[PDB]
Amino acid sequence: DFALPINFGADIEYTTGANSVPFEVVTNPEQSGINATDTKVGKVTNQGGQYEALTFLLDEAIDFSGSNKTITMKVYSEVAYQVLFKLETGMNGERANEVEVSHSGNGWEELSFNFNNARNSFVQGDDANNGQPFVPTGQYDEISIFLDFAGFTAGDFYIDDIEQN
Ligand SMILES: OC[C@H]1O[C@@H](O[C@@H]2[C@@H](O)[C@H](O[C@@H]3[C@@H](O)[C@H](O)O[C@H](CO)[C@H]3O)O[C@H](CO)[C@H]2O)[C@H](O)[C@@H](O)[C@@H]1O
Repeated sequence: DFALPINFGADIEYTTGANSVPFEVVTNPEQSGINATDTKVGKVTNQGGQYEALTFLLDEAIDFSGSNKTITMKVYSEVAYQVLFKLETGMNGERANEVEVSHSGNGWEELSFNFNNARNSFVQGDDANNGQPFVPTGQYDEISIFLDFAGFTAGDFYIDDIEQN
């Protein structure tokens, strides 16, 4: 039931990782622009940790064996920063990989993470491969969303409609 596509507030039994930043499903406080029909959204509370992530353990792995390698997600920010969508190590040990895009800071933005242009996630002692291009082809059950990737911005942000296409 906690599988893509994720639209929060449908009595979703979400599962977060041990080190996840606070997350909770809240009535949409910005029923505005691109997300005006959404009545419930995900409230992400950054604490100002440099690489702090919202981490979900999915009931069903995302399958990247096909040509549908693009994850889209609505994100609300009034601050311009980088957003990272990260696949942690897959079900079969598939390499952790990520796409970094910009949020222009204009409230609700549809961000597009095309894993055709993914790179190897930082792993300690893997200098040769860290940040090298990579296209996932495997099954990934653990996803990590970084608001203000590599920055220290703290505060409440909103997230909804994580989908594969
Ligand atoms: O990539 C440049 C930079 O990367 C740093 O490594 C971070 C990882 O530490 C981070 O790991 C996440 C945790 O910080 C978070 O709290 O939990 C989740 C899962 O439990 C982790 O994925 O992930 C990001 C993105 O892949 C990495 O960049 C290096 O430590 C640093 O030396 C390097 O400069």
